[PDB]
Amino acid sequence: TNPCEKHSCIAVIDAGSTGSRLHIYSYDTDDTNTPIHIEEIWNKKIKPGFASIQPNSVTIDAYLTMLLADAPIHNIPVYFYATAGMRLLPQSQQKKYYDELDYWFRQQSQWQLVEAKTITGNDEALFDWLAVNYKLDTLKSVQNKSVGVMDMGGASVQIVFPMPKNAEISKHNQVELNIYGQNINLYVHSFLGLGQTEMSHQFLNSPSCFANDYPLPDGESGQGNAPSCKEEVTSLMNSVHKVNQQIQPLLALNPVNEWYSIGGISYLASSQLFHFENSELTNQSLLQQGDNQICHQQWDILNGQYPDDEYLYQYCLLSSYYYALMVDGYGINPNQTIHYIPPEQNLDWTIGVVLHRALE
Amino acid sequence: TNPCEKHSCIAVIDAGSTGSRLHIYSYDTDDTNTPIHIEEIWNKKIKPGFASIQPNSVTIDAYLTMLLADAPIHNIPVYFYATAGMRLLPQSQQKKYYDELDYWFRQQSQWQLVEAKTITGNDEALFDWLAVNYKLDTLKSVQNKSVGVMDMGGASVQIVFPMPKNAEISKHNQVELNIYGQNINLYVHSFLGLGQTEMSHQFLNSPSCFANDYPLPDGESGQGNAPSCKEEVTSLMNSVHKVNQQIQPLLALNPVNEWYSIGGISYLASSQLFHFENSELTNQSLLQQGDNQICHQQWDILNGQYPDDEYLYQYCLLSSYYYALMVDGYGINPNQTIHYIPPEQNLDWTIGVVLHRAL
Ligand SMILES: O=c1ccn([C@@H]2O[C@H](COP(=O)(O)OP(=O)(O)NP(=O)(O)O)[C@@H](O)[C@H]2O)c(=O)[nH]1
Ligand SMILES: O=c1ccn([C@@H]2O[C@H](COP(=O)(O)OP(=O)(O)NP(=O)(O)O)[C@@H](O)[C@H]2O)c(=O)[nH]1
Ligand SMILES: [Cl-]
Ligand SMILES: [Cl-]
Ligand SMILES: [Cl-]
Ligand SMILES: [Mg+2]
Ligand SMILES: [Mg+2]
Repeated sequence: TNPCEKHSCIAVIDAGSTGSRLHIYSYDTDDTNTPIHIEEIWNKKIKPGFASIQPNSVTIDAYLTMLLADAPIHNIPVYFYATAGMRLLPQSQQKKYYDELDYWFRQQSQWQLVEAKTITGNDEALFDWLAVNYKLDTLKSVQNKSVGVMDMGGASVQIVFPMPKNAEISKHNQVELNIYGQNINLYVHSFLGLGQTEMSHQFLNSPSCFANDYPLPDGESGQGNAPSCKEEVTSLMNSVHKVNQQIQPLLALNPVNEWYSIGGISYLASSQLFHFENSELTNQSLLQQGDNQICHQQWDILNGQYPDDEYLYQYCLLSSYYYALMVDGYGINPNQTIHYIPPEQNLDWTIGVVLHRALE
Repeated sequence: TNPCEKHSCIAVIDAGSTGSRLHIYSYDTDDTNTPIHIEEIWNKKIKPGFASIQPNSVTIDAYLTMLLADAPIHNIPVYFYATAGMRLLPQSQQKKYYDELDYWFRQQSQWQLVEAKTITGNDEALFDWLAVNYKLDTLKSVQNKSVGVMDMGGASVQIVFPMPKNAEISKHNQVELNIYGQNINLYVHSFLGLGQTEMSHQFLNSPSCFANDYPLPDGESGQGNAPSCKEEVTSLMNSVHKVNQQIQPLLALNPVNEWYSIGGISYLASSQLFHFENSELTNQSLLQQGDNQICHQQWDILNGQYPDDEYLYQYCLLSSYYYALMVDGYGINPNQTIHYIPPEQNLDWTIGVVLHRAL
């Protein structure tokens, strides 16, 4: 069956720093003119990130072909929204990618490209919050409790939580959201360069951040120690990006009742090396487990034991970095529960585009 | 017509983080078979960096074909040496690139691949110093003054200068070489992640680092202020990387009389926006000129005044960064002369390979 003959469908592509994800969503619309019954009918994920590849015709064609060709329905509107991988590039370079992408869509007749563009980290943060709250079913009715969302990406990280309008804070970090007939005010922030790829490029020669005897590029050996690695990463969070000074005073005044994390942290928390129950973690436990299971283990043995985890070599660093970000940066308690969403649910920010077509 | 019929020839590829450069050099050798009379007989530069492309046989074949095919001579030894762009990747990912590259070279019968590898930052630094001193004609005789070299690349930066052999400092950052009958002892260091591209990814939403009204990725506006941007970059140099604690004590004990800078800084210093005499800058003058002529300008207007410069938008950040690195990191006096080499001279570290493989 094609659901799109009886329900509205659109395609939304998350063109993220590490890869692109096509989603086709079916949905209906209610009397407030808001989508309801949003269902993902198709997903395809490819690597590497769109902004990583040579912006020539042959390369872009192979990539877009790989992403789209085998989709079960093509005669629908397409939203191509890139995030921090593209925001790392000069605007003149991004234009080369979008001109090639526009050309590609012009050479076929089925997909109807509505928009292709780089969205800001603040737009991405809004979509992050909408996507999680749609899955929680907390959008249709006014909530008594405060839901905070973090998106732990490769090139940027987002934090977003309810906060009344504040005249002392940049208009860019505040959004007023009207959805299902309710008004929601949110604080949004994205930290470009603090996603896990970009952050890691500052610590590749830090022995404390790699498993024992991991070969660092400078010829020294890993000698993992999560608390020590964490203190190194905290200097990038706070001395450089001032995460603490920006975020902590706001969260102190606008406490969050429930935290949800999406993005790459869900793959780490779900890996064989870790144990968490109920799809939730705490920072204390994530740092301890990373320390015990990776930082203080022998690299060759670990590499041979988990030959499928192409991210394994960074697990000591990532466990340390997530703690630095959430605890030292955002000021979240080490023993505070953080919910994460199984990666197999495909929950990125793209549901937020279905719900909310404007950009700020 | 045929420069390799009467001279030895070698190809050296700098597979750098932002692009690859094929050099073919002709040379003679002296009584010890050390190269002399090194002349660049071919240069070709392509983008992007090898370590950024998809590591499959079709992509790699196109990239190597673009880099190599039109070279005027092919039946010579080739070194393919990658630097910090490849160092950013774990060995498992690098292996995919070198296995494909090894296959591509086995498939043809003109080029004579000697080595394709990621060189260490310390070897890169050693080649940086040899290349510059070869061109200054300072290697033939024992210098009564210290020449220091900085290579300001895209993913790492190197610093290298004379330091007598000692038991105070780790053997890891000390190199000894014998060339043209003299013994030379150097301190070498490379800082991965502090090259310009990697550093810049931490400051793209910093208004102080861009011209007024430049559109930052987050939607805010540039509001350039080089001293402010410089203090931001300094926090990365010293609070995170501890450049100052690693380098300053050693330069205090081993002062450098003349500094030479290579890598991407030469393009910045050579641009139309800056006025330096005698192909030398000072850090204070670089910061002041970037502050006045880019940071404090209205971006749309400045971009229209200099419309053929795709790199201009980053000059407020880069002038701030270089001051942060050299002055706040290395401890160089802000008024000390730093020589730069005109970019048309194609002076990267590759002449160091020609020299060192014969030692
Ligand atoms: O199978 C996987 C796939 C990804 N990962 C991790 O997820 C990270 C990518 O997280 P993500 O997909 O949320 O980031 P992204 O590509 O959307 N990046 P951004 O949102 O554009 O910044 C990787 O860097 C790696 O750490 C795994 O551990 N295992
Ligand atoms: O024509 C050019 C080419 C490059 N550039 C600048 O030089 C920078 C690259 O400097 P480089 O060649 O020394 O770096 P690299 O590729 O060798 N990097 P690494 O040495 O591998 O770390 C670019 O990022 C760009 O800012 C120009 O300004 N003009
Ligand atoms: Cl290194
Ligand atoms: Cl590519
Ligand atoms: Cl942003
Ligand atoms: Mg993402
Ligand atoms: Mg270089």
